[PDB]
Amino acid sequence: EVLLNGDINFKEVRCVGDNGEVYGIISSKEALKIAQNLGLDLVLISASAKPPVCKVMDYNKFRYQN
Repeated sequence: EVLLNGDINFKEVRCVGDNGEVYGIISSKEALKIAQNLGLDLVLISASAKPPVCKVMDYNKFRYQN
């Protein structure tokens, strides 16, 4: 239901961490590189938002929040 990791393809995303960390507006490729280097997932929160909002977080935690 939720797009993750390599399935998130946008030229620009607003990338936020799980405790208020600001990464700014970066490519989905850059956001994925940050998530991978931090041992985390990239989770698409909103594609409707412009630019789309992604979080760098543990997907297992996202899944259980919902």
